[PDB]
Amino acid sequence: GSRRASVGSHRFKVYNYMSPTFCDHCGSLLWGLVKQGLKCEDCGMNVHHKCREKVANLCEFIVTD
Amino acid sequence: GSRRASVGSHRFKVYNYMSPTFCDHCGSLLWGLVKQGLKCEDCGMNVHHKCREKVANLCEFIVTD
Ligand SMILES: [Zn+2]
Ligand SMILES: [Zn+2]
Ligand SMILES: [Zn+2]
Ligand SMILES: [Zn+2]
Repeated sequence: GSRRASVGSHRFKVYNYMSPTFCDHCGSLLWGLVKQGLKCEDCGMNVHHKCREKVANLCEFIVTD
Repeated sequence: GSRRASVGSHRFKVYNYMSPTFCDHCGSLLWGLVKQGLKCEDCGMNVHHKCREKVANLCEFIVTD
């Protein structure tokens, strides 16, 4: 037996955060009131623009739907 | 880059084939006119009852939605 997972590479898009949000890579605040970072459209990971190139491309999540 | 795949184990359910259909494992006809075998609800693999025991559990398909 195994979980069903969606497995691919991240699909980051510039995101406008409405609440103070931290970088899931480095832990620092996503500064600004708009376009503060990128959110993966698939798994929800949030990263600074500068951290996009520091994260592994692997993007997985468990599918419950 | 990479494709995105849905990955898990097969989820077979007895299926009523409306046209002559073959076992995706062994190649022999799924005999009869109803409940001839099982179809994986995730990837569509068709198997005889007896072949359910023989196939690898791995179930993957490319997501195009
Ligand atoms: Zn992702
Ligand atoms: Zn960061
Ligand atoms: Zn399957
Ligand atoms: Zn068979």
